[PDB]
Amino acid sequence: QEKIKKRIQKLKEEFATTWHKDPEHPYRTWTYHGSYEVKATGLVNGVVKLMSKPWDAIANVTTMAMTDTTPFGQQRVFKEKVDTKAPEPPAGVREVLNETTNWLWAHLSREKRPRLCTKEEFIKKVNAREAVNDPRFWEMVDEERENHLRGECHTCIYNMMGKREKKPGEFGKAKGSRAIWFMWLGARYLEFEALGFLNEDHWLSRENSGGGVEGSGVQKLGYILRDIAGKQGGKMYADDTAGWDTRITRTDLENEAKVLELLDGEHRMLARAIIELTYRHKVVKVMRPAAEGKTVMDVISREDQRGSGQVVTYALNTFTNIAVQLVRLMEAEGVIGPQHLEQLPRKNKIAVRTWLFENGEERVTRMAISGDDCVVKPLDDRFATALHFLNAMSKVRKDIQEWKPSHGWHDWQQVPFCSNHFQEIVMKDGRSIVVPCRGQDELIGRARISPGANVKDTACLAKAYAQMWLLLYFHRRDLRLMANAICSAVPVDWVPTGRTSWSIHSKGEWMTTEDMLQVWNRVWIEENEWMMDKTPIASWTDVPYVGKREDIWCGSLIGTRSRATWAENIYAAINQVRAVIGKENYVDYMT
Ligand SMILES: [Zn+2]
Ligand SMILES: [Zn+2]
Repeated sequence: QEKIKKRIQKLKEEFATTWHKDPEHPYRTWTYHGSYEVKATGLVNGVVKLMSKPWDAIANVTTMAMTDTTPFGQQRVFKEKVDTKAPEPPAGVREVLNETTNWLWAHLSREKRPRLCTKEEFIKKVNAREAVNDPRFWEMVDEERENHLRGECHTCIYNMMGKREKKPGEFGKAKGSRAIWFMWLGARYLEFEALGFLNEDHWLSRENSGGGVEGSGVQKLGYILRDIAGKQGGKMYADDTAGWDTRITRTDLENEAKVLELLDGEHRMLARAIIELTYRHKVVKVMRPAAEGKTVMDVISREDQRGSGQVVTYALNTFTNIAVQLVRLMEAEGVIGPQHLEQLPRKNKIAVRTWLFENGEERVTRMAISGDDCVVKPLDDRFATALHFLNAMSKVRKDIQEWKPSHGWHDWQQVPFCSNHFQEIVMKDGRSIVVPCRGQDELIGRARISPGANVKDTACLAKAYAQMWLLLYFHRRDLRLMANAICSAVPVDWVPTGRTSWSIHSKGEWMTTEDMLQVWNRVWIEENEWMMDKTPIASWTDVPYVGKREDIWCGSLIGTRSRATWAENIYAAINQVRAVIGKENYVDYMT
């Protein structure tokens, strides 16, 4: 309307050559500005492939893909999951959220105090690299800061790279499609400068937030879910929101926007621009197929949507979701009902504020909130039908009838949270650990996919995944044999590279050359605050597995002929990989 002028013009200028206006574009909730012609931008780890021969016949592994940066996919994901708008909740609900979000910010700001982020802090985090080392780049930033301080935005533009899509089905919760947003690195230092304190100071850490899990490693999440289960109450609920990022309302954004009321002076002016000029009023570049197999880049805008692809995407999403789960708790406890949806009587409004103040600190500790992922153990199973405020906030549950009672789990070991479920297994020496578990077919498939184009880079990435399995998924019979086999087939002095997971709970303790038995012992015994007897483990043969029955359910191939042949001919596979990579220092870990 007014704030997006500076960015549209700069775009028209840069590509005035092939710039044209309005092919029969399909945008409905996005104001169309124009398009321009561009080069379209539309991968197997041999080592893991060689060590996982039985899984060559498994469709879920061989047919795996979740990447789509292709212009065709960019249009597909934008139309169905980005070109969509959630209706605003009625006046009553909006008011209930107001009280709830107010209480939460106060609770987050009880001890921690906000702060601007620094240039050195940004650079320290990165280790693009050859960009931050150029002082010439930082002048461009300095100009933009003054534009923000002036109340204008010039270069901060989102680019819709592609789609992330989980093939629905058996092993994991069917996550819908999501859009992948990348931006100019300069825009990343900004926003981080203004709002990075939420992440860097762990504002939504479990200590500070009570319900969140920011900073907790994926190995910690299991125990956390157990503490929740340890509390008195009904069944444990974990309802997924149907396309969370797509159903963030303007009402919620305003409540999230209450950060500004916690900032002083120049800090607020920098952040005010980020939220209003960059978050609220967006400008997005997206590819689109046209003519005779040619691809153009569209430029569009939208003003009442947060969506995704920001530095605090996780931080805010965690926050709002907590507030949401609190509201649902209130409906479930009888504080509020369907009558107060349209208009909230003050008589009830007070009961809300009283509830948050008195019970909020306890209720929040019955939660496990990591972004859109949520697990809640309410007082009673009345929670299952408390949907009136939930559906009103447009946080409609996925894969269920709009008004069908929610599904709860009696066994916390079956509760899905952050792409895993969590099993408690008893070690050989009598002690017990709570380990993460997930579809093995998915795990091996993701190991098979290499983004690079280099043997060492491939073999290090293979050793990367392998050593991850030893630390987290050692309890899976196939994965432990395959990891030890891969490590044994990769030069012992080679340092793991690349990333094995995108989950924010993946710390990367395995990205080392250290003996993983030490690292395991470090993570699961020494630093594991739920392990009282700190007695170290001597060897892997003391490190427990899950039950066979449980393992096969979760995708194991044990007790099959094809795997059995593979396990006893594992050495042949190792000797091949060694012979291909070449003369280096190898170690036999298969003992
Ligand atoms: Zn800007
Ligand atoms: Zn499992």
